[PDB]
Amino acid sequence: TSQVRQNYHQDSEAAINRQINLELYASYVYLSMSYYFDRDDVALKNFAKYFLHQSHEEREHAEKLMKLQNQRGGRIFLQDIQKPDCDDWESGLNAMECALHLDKNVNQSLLELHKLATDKNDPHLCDFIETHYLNEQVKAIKELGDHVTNLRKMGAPESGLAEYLFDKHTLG
Amino acid sequence: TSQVRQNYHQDSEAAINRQINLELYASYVYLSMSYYFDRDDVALKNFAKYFLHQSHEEREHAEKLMKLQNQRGGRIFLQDIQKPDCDDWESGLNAMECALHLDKNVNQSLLELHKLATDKNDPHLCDFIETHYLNEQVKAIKELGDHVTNLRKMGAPESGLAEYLFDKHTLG
Amino acid sequence: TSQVRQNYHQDSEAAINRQINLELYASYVYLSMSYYFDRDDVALKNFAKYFLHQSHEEREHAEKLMKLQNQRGGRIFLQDIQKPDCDDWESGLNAMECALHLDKNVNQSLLELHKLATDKNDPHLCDFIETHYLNEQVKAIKELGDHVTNLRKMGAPESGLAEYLFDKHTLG
Amino acid sequence: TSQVRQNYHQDSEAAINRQINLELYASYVYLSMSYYFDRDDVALKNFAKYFLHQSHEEREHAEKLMKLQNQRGGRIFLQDIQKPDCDDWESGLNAMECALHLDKNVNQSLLELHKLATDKNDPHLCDFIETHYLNEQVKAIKELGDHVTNLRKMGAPESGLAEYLFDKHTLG
Amino acid sequence: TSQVRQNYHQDSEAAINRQINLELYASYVYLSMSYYFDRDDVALKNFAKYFLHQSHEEREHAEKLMKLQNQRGGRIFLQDIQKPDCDDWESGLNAMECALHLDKNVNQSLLELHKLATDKNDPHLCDFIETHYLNEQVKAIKELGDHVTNLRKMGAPESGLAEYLFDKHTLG
Amino acid sequence: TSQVRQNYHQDSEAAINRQINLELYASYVYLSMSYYFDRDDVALKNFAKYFLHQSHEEREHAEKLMKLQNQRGGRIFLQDIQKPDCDDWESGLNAMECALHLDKNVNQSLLELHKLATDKNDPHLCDFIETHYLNEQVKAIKELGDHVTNLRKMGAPESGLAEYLFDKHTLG
Ligand SMILES: [Ca+2]
Ligand SMILES: [Ca+2]
Ligand SMILES: [Zn+2]
Ligand SMILES: [Zn+2]
Ligand SMILES: [Zn+2]
Ligand SMILES: [Zn+2]
Ligand SMILES: [Zn+2]
Ligand SMILES: [Zn+2]
Ligand SMILES: [Zn+2]
Ligand SMILES: [Zn+2]
Ligand SMILES: [Zn+2]
Ligand SMILES: [Zn+2]
Ligand SMILES: [Zn+2]
Ligand SMILES: [Zn+2]
Ligand SMILES: [Zn+2]
Ligand SMILES: [Zn+2]
Ligand SMILES: [Zn+2]
Ligand SMILES: [Zn+2]
Ligand SMILES: [Zn+2]
Ligand SMILES: [Zn+2]
Ligand SMILES: [Zn+2]
Ligand SMILES: [Zn+2]
Ligand SMILES: [Zn+2]
Ligand SMILES: [Zn+2]
Ligand SMILES: [Zn+2]
Ligand SMILES: [Zn+2]
Ligand SMILES: [Zn+2]
Ligand SMILES: [Zn+2]
Ligand SMILES: [Zn+2]
Ligand SMILES: [Zn+2]
Ligand SMILES: [Zn+2]
Ligand SMILES: [Zn+2]
Ligand SMILES: [Zn+2]
Ligand SMILES: [Zn+2]
Ligand SMILES: [Zn+2]
Ligand SMILES: [Zn+2]
Ligand SMILES: [Zn+2]
Ligand SMILES: [Zn+2]
Ligand SMILES: [Zn+2]
Repeated sequence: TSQVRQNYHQDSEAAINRQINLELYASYVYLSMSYYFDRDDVALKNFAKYFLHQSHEEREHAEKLMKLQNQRGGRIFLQDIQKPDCDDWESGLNAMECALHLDKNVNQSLLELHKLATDKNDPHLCDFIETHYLNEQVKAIKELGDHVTNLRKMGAPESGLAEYLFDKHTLG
Repeated sequence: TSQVRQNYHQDSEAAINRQINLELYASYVYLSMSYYFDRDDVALKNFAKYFLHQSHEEREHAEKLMKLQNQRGGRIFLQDIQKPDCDDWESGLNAMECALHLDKNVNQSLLELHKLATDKNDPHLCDFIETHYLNEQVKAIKELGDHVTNLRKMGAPESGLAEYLFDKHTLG
Repeated sequence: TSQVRQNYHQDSEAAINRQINLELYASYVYLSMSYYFDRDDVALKNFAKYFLHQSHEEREHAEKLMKLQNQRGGRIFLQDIQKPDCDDWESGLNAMECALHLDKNVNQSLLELHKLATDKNDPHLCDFIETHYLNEQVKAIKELGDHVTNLRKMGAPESGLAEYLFDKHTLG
Repeated sequence: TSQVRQNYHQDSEAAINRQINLELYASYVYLSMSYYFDRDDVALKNFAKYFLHQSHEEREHAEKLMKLQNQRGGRIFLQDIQKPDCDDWESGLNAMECALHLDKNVNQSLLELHKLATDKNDPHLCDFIETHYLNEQVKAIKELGDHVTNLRKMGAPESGLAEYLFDKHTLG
Repeated sequence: TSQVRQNYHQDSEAAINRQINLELYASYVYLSMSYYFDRDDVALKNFAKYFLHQSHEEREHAEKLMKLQNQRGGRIFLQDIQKPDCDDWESGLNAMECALHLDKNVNQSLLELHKLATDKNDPHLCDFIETHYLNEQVKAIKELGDHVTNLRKMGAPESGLAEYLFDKHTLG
Repeated sequence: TSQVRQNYHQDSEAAINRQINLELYASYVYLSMSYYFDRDDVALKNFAKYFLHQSHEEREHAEKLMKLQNQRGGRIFLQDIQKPDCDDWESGLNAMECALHLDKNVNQSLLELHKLATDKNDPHLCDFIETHYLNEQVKAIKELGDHVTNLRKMGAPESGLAEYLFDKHTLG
């Protein structure tokens, strides 16, 4: 036991390690999606830049959780970062839909981490999750839903015109 | 009777109080319309910003009428601000059409206030309505008609492409 | 059900809609109080500016709750904004006392919204209420109590000298 | 009972008064430690400046809790500030170890204040403790542990070379 | 005995330790007085800021005496800082009167420290007390007497108008 | 087959996909090493920053290879990123030694990619590997060897003084 460890349940330490993996995984999904749109037969550069930015943000969230684990005197245990479910993401709309589903899955996990923070009477961890994770996750989910809606209303994915215009006018 | 009251008919005082309510009401309609377009399943951010700006302008018109009531020595009597007729505004085109109908209704009321100013030989009130209300109301009505026309010519509301492009290129 | 809705109880959605109305109502009370002090037979311009600023802040709080409702995938349902209880606010001291009572009522409602957030295990909503509402409400309540106390210690409301000097030296 | 008091348990008011004392006490410990290192026979000026800065920060935390007590309508009751346990702090390493133990004791007390905030359904107090106290306390504890570790790894306290170099390279 | 100790009587070392405590005590009195005026039922913000500034100055005087003790090779021995005599300071005038009585008590003690400096033929200590303490103490005493006089001439404490105006026009 | 694919062997496409994985893996090793040194019981902040910078650089090298794969009309196939061999890196010296061994392994793989570029008469790929990878890999290897040597000459790992001073004077 760390000299700094105080009020930090073994279960919370483990939950943080699982969330770190999940953030790295989301980072990897977004990186895959980014370079899918960089393919010559897809060629949507702002979709590509958009998901590359999300990939970097996720990796930074993983790092912030690593920082928190060490601040509390927990021990970081890293796991493999699983390859994404898809190599080929089909369309702008489908990738945005997958991103939305991914981000709701990460949120659910973050909500479970918070419930555990409650259960274990760990208000530091509760504020950490609340301040740095829950609202950003809600804003990202809202933004991704906004994007899915526009793309669908614009006629994506059948309309490659729709995705091209959304790439320029929303993601540019 | 106020120490400042001069040439200010009881009927005009009451008409100003009704116009104040009507401006607050228009402010409320535009606020409702604004956040309709901020929904994740509508997601037209410039329609949302556009109507939020109109909402603020109406509230400021209400305040200017309150100022005028007190300048003339009338007494402000406020009434409930009725909720808008719709919670769901359907489309960009429909909201613009509703706004146009709303603004022509506010104008009619302002014209009636002016007729009453004439009837009561109140040139201060007549100039107030003329300078600060009638031309702005005419410009807003013209702008809203311009918008309705474009949206219709672009294929709105069936074309969600049309509303999306109008949101970017006119309201952005 | 919204594509973005996650961990958002029906009861919380409804509580947010009631809080939106209550913020618009507070905005309306402060607007009424503002223009009361703008009357020629009251004539306290800094009391008027003070309450006009509070009116604008409340309206902005309503808007932020509307934003939150949409972020979480709830549906905004607006209600009439009731006219304030008074048309005539009597004095600086009485208006400040009414404001203090109003702000403690809004706070109670916000505390109930937070209890419901707890009950429903909704930490996003809990942080929202905590970060953006509870402390500002506490600071406003403290400021209003500070004002009521000074006015009373200065001899308000019997002393119109007291209100005049407080208008200049505190609210100016 | 204060005109501003709302949702503020007698037990919470008393807990805040105990935390105020504990912050003033920590301020006093750090001040004592500061001037120990300013002695001619110790002479570690950056250890001295470091603890003087911590002393000032604690006093500022006490003041912020006093502010909070008054904001909520509680009544401040001050107690003697006890002299620190030691007049002579032995070494850089020992003072850092004592500081770490002190800061974990203050944290435990802050965690108990938060539990009480939970028990009493006082979310304003809960956010106050969370935002302004719990994370700063965690960062300070982490920093102090980092320092203790370096000093020990460097051969402190037997090595006066170690403390001298740490004073220059970490605390300078 | 310190390698730097020269011409420094045991009695002077002890007198400095008693003066350090007395400065910390004055700091504590002024802090208590400060937050008394920050109460919602007192609400004199410039009285509060005024005494907070005095509290900080006293603490800095304590620190300067600690510095001097170490410069001369004396050993700092800290004692409890006693809680102030009052929790409730009654009025602006009464707090200023208490401050004046406090500052004359600190001065008397400083004069006794100087007499002892004379008795012990310690001109360094004599100049220290003279340059850094005696004139500042005289100016503070004069300022506090000036304040007490104005407040009394203005009708304080019965006139809460008087304290309110003095707070704005002298302490602001 | 891509419309842009020219002179790009199936074996080279696959080799690029293996190198992408290996760069992501190196990024992960360096991230693990970074947060090891951020632990309270290790506490070498410049070792931590150093390896965090290397982690970011590797991830950027992976991204540049993804870019190249798409430029040539190859198809990106991502694989799991394996967790590093160690959770606990022991010391500054040991981590630097592991980094050096890692970087020589990545280099060997890059040399094999280049041999394959030669074998397949792919001069674009050969220049890519040469310009953007081989010299940077050589400089990194040289720098890591320089670090290992200093740490060993300084008495690391037995001397925690040595690692502490190297952290300040070389990595700071
Ligand atoms: Ca919070
Ligand atoms: Ca002199
Ligand atoms: Zn994330
Ligand atoms: Zn990073
Ligand atoms: Zn796998
Ligand atoms: Zn995310
Ligand atoms: Zn919490
Ligand atoms: Zn929580
Ligand atoms: Zn209008
Ligand atoms: Zn306004
Ligand atoms: Zn109605
Ligand atoms: Zn209008
Ligand atoms: Zn006219
Ligand atoms: Zn006319
Ligand atoms: Zn509000
Ligand atoms: Zn607004
Ligand atoms: Zn009504
Ligand atoms: Zn309010
Ligand atoms: Zn919470
Ligand atoms: Zn809560
Ligand atoms: Zn503290
Ligand atoms: Zn301070
Ligand atoms: Zn004691
Ligand atoms: Zn502390
Ligand atoms: Zn809470
Ligand atoms: Zn809490
Ligand atoms: Zn050095
Ligand atoms: Zn003093
Ligand atoms: Zn100081
Ligand atoms: Zn005592
Ligand atoms: Zn003094
Ligand atoms: Zn002398
Ligand atoms: Zn002398
Ligand atoms: Zn590399
Ligand atoms: Zn990148
Ligand atoms: Zn594995
Ligand atoms: Zn490398
Ligand atoms: Zn070549
Ligand atoms: Zn070659």
